[PDB]
Amino acid sequence: ITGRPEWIWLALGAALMGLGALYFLVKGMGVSDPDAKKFYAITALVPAIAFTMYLSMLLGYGLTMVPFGGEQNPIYWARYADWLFTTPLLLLDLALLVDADQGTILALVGADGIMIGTGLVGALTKVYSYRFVWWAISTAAMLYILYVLFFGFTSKAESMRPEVASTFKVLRNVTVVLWSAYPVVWLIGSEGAGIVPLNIETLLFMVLDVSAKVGFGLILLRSRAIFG
Ligand SMILES: *C/C=C(C)/C=C/C=C(C)/C=C/C1=C(C)CCCC1(C)C
Ligand SMILES: CCCCCCCC/C=C\CCCCCCCC(=O)O
Ligand SMILES: CCCCCCCCCCCCCCCCCCCC
Ligand SMILES: CCCCCC
Ligand SMILES: CCCCCC
Ligand SMILES: CCCCCC
Ligand SMILES: [Ar]
Ligand SMILES: [Ar]
Ligand SMILES: [Ar]
Ligand SMILES: [Ar]
Ligand SMILES: [Ar]
Ligand SMILES: [Ar]
Ligand SMILES: [Ar]
Ligand SMILES: [Ar]
Ligand SMILES: [Ar]
Ligand SMILES: [Ar]
Ligand SMILES: [Ar]
Ligand SMILES: [Ar]
Ligand SMILES: [Ar]
Ligand SMILES: [Ar]
Ligand SMILES: [Ar]
Ligand SMILES: [Ar]
Ligand SMILES: [Ar]
Ligand SMILES: [Ar]
Ligand SMILES: [Ar]
Ligand SMILES: [Ar]
Ligand SMILES: [Ar]
Ligand SMILES: [Ar]
Ligand SMILES: [Ar]
Ligand SMILES: [Ar]
Ligand SMILES: [Ar]
Ligand SMILES: [Ar]
Ligand SMILES: [Ar]
Ligand SMILES: [Ar]
Ligand SMILES: [Ar]
Ligand SMILES: [Ar]
Ligand SMILES: [Ar]
Ligand SMILES: [Ar]
Ligand SMILES: [Ar]
Ligand SMILES: [Ar]
Ligand SMILES: [Ar]
Ligand SMILES: [Ar]
Ligand SMILES: [Ar]
Ligand SMILES: [Ar]
Ligand SMILES: [Ar]
Ligand SMILES: [Ar]
Ligand SMILES: [Ar]
Ligand SMILES: [Ar]
Ligand SMILES: [Ar]
Repeated sequence: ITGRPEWIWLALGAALMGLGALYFLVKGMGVSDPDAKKFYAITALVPAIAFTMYLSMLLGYGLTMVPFGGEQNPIYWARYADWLFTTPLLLLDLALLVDADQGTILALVGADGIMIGTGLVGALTKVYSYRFVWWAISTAAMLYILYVLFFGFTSKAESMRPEVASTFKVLRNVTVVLWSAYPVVWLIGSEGAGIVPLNIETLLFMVLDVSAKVGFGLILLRSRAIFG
């Protein structure tokens, strides 16, 4: 396990997620506003879940072998378990910031479930070509989410106080850039066409994940917009 080349990036991912979760909780000790406390709770829980799943993978859990394209391919399914919980919590941060209605929230959570679930089905698919049909459906669900965030949530944010619009657009921009990278990493890595080896795929997802959880969280929790 400790010899597998990806182990170094799983270990670092665990350390950075754990520290980010602790940082957000320590920062939240100085906060009593009820609205602000909801953002601190969501935003600390996200890297705490990722910490748990990075540690699981480092310790040899969350791994399966899938046959396709000639070979036995190691697939870390625990990555998809992390993202199944953490992606909707990050969307919930944005929904709470713009005061989205319950139906919009439901719709985003369902699309996010489609995105991550069809991702995992593709990752486990034993016929090389059908893997990419699942990837395309996953990617269309991502594009739907980003359309709702970029156009719908921006319109809602612009009807609110300027501090909300200002913070929402920065987070919106970060989300579009970072989320859009994931399907590309999947295509090039050991789960897709195998252009780069698993250790590089793991490093790329680790950087995206720390950016999309700790980076995103630092932007949100430093803002005045979270105070009611
Ligand atoms: C904390 C981690 C975050 C923000 C992770 C985001 C993950 C995605 C946007 C993943 C999307 C994928 C596709 C659109 C297609 C292929 C499979 C996925 C799941 C990697
Ligand atoms: C600039 C980033 C936009 C990201 C969100 C959209 C993701 C892709 C999904 C569907 C394409 C939508 C086309 C919208 C055209 C622009 C319309 C406008 O600016 O008013
Ligand atoms: C041969 C490989 C050389 C390894 C270089 C060492 C790199 C270690 C750190 C990589 C960066 C990991 C974290 C990046 C997150 C970026 C955004 C953080 C938001 C606060
Ligand atoms: C293919 C999904 C994009 C979203 C357009 C509303
Ligand atoms: C993405 C880095 C966070 C900085 C917040 C101003
Ligand atoms: C105003 C904060 C900018 C952060 C972008 C990474
Ligand atoms: Ar380590
Ligand atoms: Ar490490
Ligand atoms: Ar580490
Ligand atoms: Ar803490
Ligand atoms: Ar906690
Ligand atoms: Ar929470
Ligand atoms: Ar957790
Ligand atoms: Ar977890
Ligand atoms: Ar786990
Ligand atoms: Ar575990
Ligand atoms: Ar696991
Ligand atoms: Ar999943
Ligand atoms: Ar899963
Ligand atoms: Ar799990
Ligand atoms: Ar999880
Ligand atoms: Ar969870
Ligand atoms: Ar998000
Ligand atoms: Ar949401
Ligand atoms: Ar909205
Ligand atoms: Ar929606
Ligand atoms: Ar819904
Ligand atoms: Ar949606
Ligand atoms: Ar749902
Ligand atoms: Ar969807
Ligand atoms: Ar979900
Ligand atoms: Ar494809
Ligand atoms: Ar996929
Ligand atoms: Ar977005
Ligand atoms: Ar950005
Ligand atoms: Ar970004
Ligand atoms: Ar990126
Ligand atoms: Ar970036
Ligand atoms: Ar994309
Ligand atoms: Ar892209
Ligand atoms: Ar893509
Ligand atoms: Ar993945
Ligand atoms: Ar590729
Ligand atoms: Ar990976
Ligand atoms: Ar990256
Ligand atoms: Ar990287
Ligand atoms: Ar990044
Ligand atoms: Ar960020
Ligand atoms: Ar913070």
